[PDB]
Amino acid sequence: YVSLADLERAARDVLPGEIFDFLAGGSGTEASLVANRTALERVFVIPRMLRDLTDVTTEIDIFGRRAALPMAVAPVAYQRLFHPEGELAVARAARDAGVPYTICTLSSVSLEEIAAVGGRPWFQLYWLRDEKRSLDLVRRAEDAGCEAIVFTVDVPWMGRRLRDMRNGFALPEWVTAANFFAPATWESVEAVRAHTDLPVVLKGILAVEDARRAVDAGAGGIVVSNHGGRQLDGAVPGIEMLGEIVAAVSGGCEVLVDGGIRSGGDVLKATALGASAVLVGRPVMWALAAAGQDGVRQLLELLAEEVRDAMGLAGCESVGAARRLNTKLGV
Amino acid sequence: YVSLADLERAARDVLPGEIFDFLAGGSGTEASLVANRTALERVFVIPRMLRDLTDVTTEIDIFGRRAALPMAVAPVAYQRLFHPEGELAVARAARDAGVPYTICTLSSVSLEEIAAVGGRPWFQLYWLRDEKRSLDLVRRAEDAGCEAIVFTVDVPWMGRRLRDMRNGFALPEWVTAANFFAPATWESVEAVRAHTDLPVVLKGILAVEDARRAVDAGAGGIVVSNHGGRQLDGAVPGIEMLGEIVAAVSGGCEVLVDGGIRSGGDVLKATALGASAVLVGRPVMWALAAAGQDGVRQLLELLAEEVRDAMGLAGCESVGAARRLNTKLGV
Amino acid sequence: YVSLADLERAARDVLPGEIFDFLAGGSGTEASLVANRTALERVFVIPRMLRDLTDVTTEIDIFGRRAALPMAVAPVAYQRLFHPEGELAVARAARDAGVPYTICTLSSVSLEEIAAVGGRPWFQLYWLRDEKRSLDLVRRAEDAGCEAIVFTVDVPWMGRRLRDMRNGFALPEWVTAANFFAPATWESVEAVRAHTDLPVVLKGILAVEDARRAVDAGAGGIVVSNHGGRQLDGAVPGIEMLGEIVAAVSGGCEVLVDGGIRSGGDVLKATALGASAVLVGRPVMWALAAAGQDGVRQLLELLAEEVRDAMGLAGCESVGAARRLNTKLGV
Amino acid sequence: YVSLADLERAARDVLPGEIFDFLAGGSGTEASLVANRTALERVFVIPRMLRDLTDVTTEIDIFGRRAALPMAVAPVAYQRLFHPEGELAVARAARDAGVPYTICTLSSVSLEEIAAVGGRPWFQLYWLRDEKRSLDLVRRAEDAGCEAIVFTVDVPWMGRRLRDMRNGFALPEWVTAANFFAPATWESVEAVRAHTDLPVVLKGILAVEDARRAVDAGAGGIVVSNHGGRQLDGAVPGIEMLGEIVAAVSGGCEVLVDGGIRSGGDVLKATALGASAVLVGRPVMWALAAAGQDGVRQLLELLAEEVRDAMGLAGCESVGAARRLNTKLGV
Ligand SMILES: Cc1cc2nc3c(=O)[nH]c(=O)nc-3n(C[C@H](O)[C@H](O)[C@H](O)COP(=O)(O)O)c2cc1C
Ligand SMILES: Cc1cc2nc3c(=O)[nH]c(=O)nc-3n(C[C@H](O)[C@H](O)[C@H](O)COP(=O)(O)O)c2cc1C
Ligand SMILES: Cc1cc2nc3c(=O)[nH]c(=O)nc-3n(C[C@H](O)[C@H](O)[C@H](O)COP(=O)(O)O)c2cc1C
Ligand SMILES: Cc1cc2nc3c(=O)[nH]c(=O)nc-3n(C[C@H](O)[C@H](O)[C@H](O)COP(=O)(O)O)c2cc1C
Ligand SMILES: O=C(O)[C@@H](O)C(F)(F)c1ccccc1
Ligand SMILES: O=C(O)[C@@H](O)C(F)(F)c1ccccc1
Ligand SMILES: O=C(O)[C@@H](O)C(F)(F)c1ccccc1
Ligand SMILES: O=C(O)[C@@H](O)C(F)(F)c1ccccc1
Repeated sequence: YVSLADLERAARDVLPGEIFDFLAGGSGTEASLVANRTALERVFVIPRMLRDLTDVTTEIDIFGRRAALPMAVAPVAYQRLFHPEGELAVARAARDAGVPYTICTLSSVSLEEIAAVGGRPWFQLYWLRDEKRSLDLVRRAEDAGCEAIVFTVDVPWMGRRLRDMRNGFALPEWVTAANFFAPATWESVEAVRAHTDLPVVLKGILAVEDARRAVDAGAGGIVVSNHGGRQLDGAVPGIEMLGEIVAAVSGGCEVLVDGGIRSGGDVLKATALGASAVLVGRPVMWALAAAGQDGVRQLLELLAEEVRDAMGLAGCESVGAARRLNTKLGV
Repeated sequence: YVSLADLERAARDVLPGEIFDFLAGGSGTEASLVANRTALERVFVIPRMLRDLTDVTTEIDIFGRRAALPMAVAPVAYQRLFHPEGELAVARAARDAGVPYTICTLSSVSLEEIAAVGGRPWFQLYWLRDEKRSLDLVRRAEDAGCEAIVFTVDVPWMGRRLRDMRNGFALPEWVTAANFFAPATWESVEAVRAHTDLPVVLKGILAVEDARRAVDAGAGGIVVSNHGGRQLDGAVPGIEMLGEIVAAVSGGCEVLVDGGIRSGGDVLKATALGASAVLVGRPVMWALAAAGQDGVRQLLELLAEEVRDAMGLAGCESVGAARRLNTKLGV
Repeated sequence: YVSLADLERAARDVLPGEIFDFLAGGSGTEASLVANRTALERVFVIPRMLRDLTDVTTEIDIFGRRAALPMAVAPVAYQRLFHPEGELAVARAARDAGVPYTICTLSSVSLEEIAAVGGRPWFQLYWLRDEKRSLDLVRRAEDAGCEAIVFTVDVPWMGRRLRDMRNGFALPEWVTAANFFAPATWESVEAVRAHTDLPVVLKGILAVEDARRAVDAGAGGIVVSNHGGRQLDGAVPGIEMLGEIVAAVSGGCEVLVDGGIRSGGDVLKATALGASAVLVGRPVMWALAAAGQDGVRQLLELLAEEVRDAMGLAGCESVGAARRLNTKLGV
Repeated sequence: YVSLADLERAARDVLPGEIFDFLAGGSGTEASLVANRTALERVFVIPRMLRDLTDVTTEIDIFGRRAALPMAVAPVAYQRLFHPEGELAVARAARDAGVPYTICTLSSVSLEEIAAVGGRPWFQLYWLRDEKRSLDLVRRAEDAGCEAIVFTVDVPWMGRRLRDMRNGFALPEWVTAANFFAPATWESVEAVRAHTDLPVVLKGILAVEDARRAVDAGAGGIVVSNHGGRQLDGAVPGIEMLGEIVAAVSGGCEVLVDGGIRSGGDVLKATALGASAVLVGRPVMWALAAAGQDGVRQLLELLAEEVRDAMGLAGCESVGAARRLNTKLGV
């Protein structure tokens, strides 16, 4: 594989159509899904030349841990849909690559089993029916060694997935929510923040004042995101809000972004717009479907090579230097 | 049906081509018809997160009545062209859905029969040869229980419908103007305003100063509209004038918009740009052609679900909150 | 024919390919040819409503004469290429329609014969080898009753017509320059201005300061034009310079525009951007090729109907009102 | 050949696919490769009329020598890949056309042999493992009569050429680096500047402050360039940075540009944006592949004719006048 696009083909070949559609699809007309890519393709980097590249490093420190790349694996529910080893395969490859892995509330392997793999696990929280059971998942995650709580805030309910509706898609009986819902509010965030010493990261922020409020609320990070175009159809891409959000929080929390990151060059664009790190979702599942743990390993090695390549070609010996790059929007 | 686009296909299958063309077409090169859709697709919403959604309501109060959605059925002439029950089928479904229905001057069932269905009927006025007969239609409408007069102001004459001209389209003899024309001016508006206690709504306003003058003239509302691209070919889409018009009237009248609204997400966009409500035209006729009253019921249920979905995903418990959303224009 | 596009098809059918290419083509990659259309399609009009349309008139006064439309037939060389009656057919139809006709220096019928048709003939000048012979053409034109000299200023030499080069196109022996070249300068303009009492109109102005200088030089008009994309490939469309040019000359001369005008709606756009009038080139030749004098008559009747339609739908009882319309650029 | 596009076809026919791909391709997704063309196509020139064109000249003085056009042949490695005479064929044609030829560090004929052809040779430097051997190439070039050192600064390493990777492309054994690498820094530039009296030209500058620093560092010129989209995928096109760079250096060095120049009109655009001259890469190799030295001669004659044509049509008797043209960005 010489690009991430190589893996999507392989995944399309092996996966049942309705499962590929569950993975690929978005809500409504998929306007926001498409816009995530459009928006990245309009960004051009202004590279710097003639700088010292003797020790280029793609490493970052985030939420108290070194990561090998400014990247984590996005939360993706029910990974056994894509390969029999599901979350274990992905978590093992992420660990070996030095990349944080986000364990889902709706994981198809229990969070404790996935955490036992080691590495840098984060835990993604969906708010439950009750504060006490929500906080129990959080406590489980913390007890198991997860190092951040990624509280997803853009799913008061699931968006309208028309591919799933037309396919009559349902979870096969051989996939379960192995850790076993209500709309979250700012009160829910405070309940979580008070219940853990772990950094709380709010995933799904797009409005500048919600980013500001996240910092005021004690969040250690946010993910600027429209949930891969799966939630509000017509939601602005995170990448188009990122610069304004980074300016507004002025270093008060980590600012991650996701949606359509498909190469090391895309990681560089995100960094140049001010992101601390990116999440990558669908491509990690393509790699998992295509070739299991080894597939995910190959994807992460490819991404690592592309990130180093893009950084050096842009004159950046560190991710902090890449954040100081300027950009120019094209057509 | 999981989207409005499902219904257009069914309508295309059942309707005679020249009738489908009468419905689908625009004037001239159909530049304004296409631009209505382009313009909506360029609008992205910036959703808010973590707000209280315990009692999301899509209801609005407009022209003295509660409506179930920020939506009314647009005036569409000669609905028996599309189904034998014509206006009665549509009016019944609108009533049952809690949506206002606009009875046309050129209705193929008399305005009194359609009003007898109940619900929230509005009446759309085309200015006639003479002030006295124009005012008679208005008086008929008011006597029959219509609750607003939608005075169409962008048809001094009918636009050049090239599909109709190439098809040699004419009303079949089995369709008549069951209520049975000159250019309207501001004097005509005043004649109507003086003749009724009902709110007068000027449909087809695009210039900011015409919106201002509408308020000065005593209009209770305007519809920002290029008549679905059927009148001036090259007229700006209403959605591209809406924000500027809403700012200029500064609460002095209701500001509705139409043209290309095809989903609950589109309703949300219109609301976020400042609209009080939208009108929906062609899709209601697709539903009527495809499946009569039941078809229109299904369309309105779908739209209601999509509007509630979009509002909640955008953090809006009410339509007023949706009007306070920000937007960002894309490419 | 219900549109100008109807006629192009007919012309394509009847004309030898190399002659159709001579007519349709532009210079270089035809970037400017295409951009003339792109640019018009991006312009949207903001129509006014509810104005008095009791006596809508499309007439204008220009260069001392009433014209039936804000339009003239552009200079097009060698019209016998397209029909045996050539310039006589076009001039007769223009006369009957009340539209000025521009007689070319490179006409295939002598300027005196074409002037004898009557109507409102203008004369287009290409600067010759010598001042004295140039001025002789001007004097011939004036003696024959031409009412303006349209001095073409964007052809120091003919552009690179790659269609013509690939076709090995040459004038057939049955077409001649019946009135029988060096780069023109501002000195040439002054020589012409001093030699005639007729208004001198500079055709091919695109730079704002060249428009200003044209007024200073005593021009009665300019045509803002990139010569239909036939001269500099990459020249900005006239329609994209028009508003800035109209503002800069501030009523000091008539400002016409051409390039891609293909409907009455396009005439309205040009007027709303500030043009006094438009020229129309290729469509008049399509009509000539398709059906001779009668074809040109039909085209001009169609354009007249479309101009009246567009004006009234936009709330304009006169061309001066249409010049006060606002516009909004789309995508 | 009536355009540069004629030659690409011929080259595609004759060259082995993997060699055509080596020539045509870019890095990554080829976003920057495509953007070079997009960016040029969006630029429109505002031509001037009625100026004296009695002695139009396309000549410029640059780096102490007259050149026949504001153009040089870009450095392209390993030209024997495209024709058996390789660099000798191209250098001979460039000499005969009065165009500088850039001899590459990775030339497939020795720099001394190519310099012996005569003409105006420049020498392109890739920084080597060691300062002393780097400076030896520079000294060789100067001894052999090269008149500028074009130090390529955007290749700390070669970009990711996915076409080459998928083709498994490697140099055939019949092509060698006949003159026989580490990342260059500003220290390397100073080492070169101190080692030669020749002007040093930094090729691959895109950031405005790198252009400023180039002048401060004693560079005689820069080439604003993204290396033909072959280095950082997502790097902004040089043509989109050119105007800002020209303003920032304020005459302190020559500012060249390359990337996608494919006609005399493109040369005019570059000049109007402020370039001193352009480089042309791939088209020169198309001509070489198609027809050897004679092919390159034909290409340069065509470009010369197109440049003269574009300049005169734009009212420019000199390249300095063309630099004073205004432009307008289109869609
Ligand atoms: C199949 C699938 C399942 C997902 N499940 C979750 C989830 O359980 N929790 C969550 O916060 N995001 C979930 N996401 C959203 C991703 O974390 C991410 O925001 C999105 O995929 C955008 O990134 P991408 O374009 O790289 O896929 C899911 C996305 C996909 C495609
Ligand atoms: C077939 C058809 C008939 C219409 N008849 C009327 C009419 O009688 N009066 C009126 O004011 N608008 C009329 N309209 C315009 C609509 O009210 C509305 O402005 C337009 O269709 C744009 O909305 P849409 O894109 O949702 O169809 C008609 C539209 C269509 C398509
Ligand atoms: C076949 C042809 C011949 C033309 N001959 C002349 C000419 O002799 N003199 C002139 O000033 N313009 C000439 N023009 C330019 C036109 O007057 C006009 O500027 C151009 O066609 C743009 O208008 P259009 O898009 O309506 O064709 C010619 C154009 C065409 C297509
Ligand atoms: C096959 C090929 C080889 C090249 N080799 C070199 C090189 O050795 N040194 C260099 O500075 N640029 C090299 N370049 C870049 C060119 O000098 C130039 O920047 C680029 O091709 C953009 O111009 P174009 O679009 O006219 O090809 C090469 C380009 C190509 C296509
Ligand atoms: O985007 C997703 O699929 C998840 O975030 C979800 F939580 F919304 C979800 C999980 C499982 C099935 C449908 C939606
Ligand atoms: O857009 C429409 O079709 C109506 O608004 C109309 F009034 F213009 C009309 C009604 C019937 C036939 C043609 C136009
Ligand atoms: O655009 C044109 O064809 C004319 O304006 C011309 F004068 F340039 C010309 C006339 C006849 C043949 C080629 C060009
Ligand atoms: O763009 C290029 O091909 C050259 O500039 C290069 F130096 F990068 C190079 C030369 C030979 C093989 C691969 C890259």
